[PDB]
Amino acid sequence: KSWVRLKRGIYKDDIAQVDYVEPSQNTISLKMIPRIDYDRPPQRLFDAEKIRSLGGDVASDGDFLIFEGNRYSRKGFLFKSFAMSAVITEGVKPTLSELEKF
RNA sequence: AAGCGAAACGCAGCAGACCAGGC
DNA sequence: TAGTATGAAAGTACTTGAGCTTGATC
DNA sequence: GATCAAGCTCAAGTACTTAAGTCTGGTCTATACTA
Ligand SMILES: [Mg+2]
Repeated sequence: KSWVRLKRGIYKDDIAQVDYVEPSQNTISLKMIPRIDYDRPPQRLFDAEKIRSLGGDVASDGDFLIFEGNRYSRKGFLFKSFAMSAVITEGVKPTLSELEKF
């Protein structure tokens, strides 16, 4: 239940909460705040209803949702697997605002 | 002197080059 | 992909090596 | 009587600045990386 930051992609230098750690040592499940415009980027809370209304590449499974290139989001935050080497697990130290967000 | 129906409402800048021209 | 990252200037003032006076020595 | 050394004087460099006044108009201005 540590915190990491992605290296590539738009989520670069963004705090992510390690939700589940896969024993395979290949990818780890991470909770991010989506930096998306909803197919219409500052961090903002996920709007499943908004993305459903906008349509496009979207799959609705209640609280779970898949959109825009297999991007997964459980509840209102992206819940996606990311490579072990694509994130930094040492020297993150999130602030109180980050703790409140996650 | 006269006399009629007696609520709420005046923006904003790059900057820095280089050229031509003016007395 | 999607985004971060890589040939027609001249002047003075100051420092340097060469030559030379007076010294301390011989 | 002579010498070499210290150090003062001179002509050869180097380091550094400065180069009229104001005004108008016009164009033009990064993309490599490497994931
Ligand atoms: Mg004139």
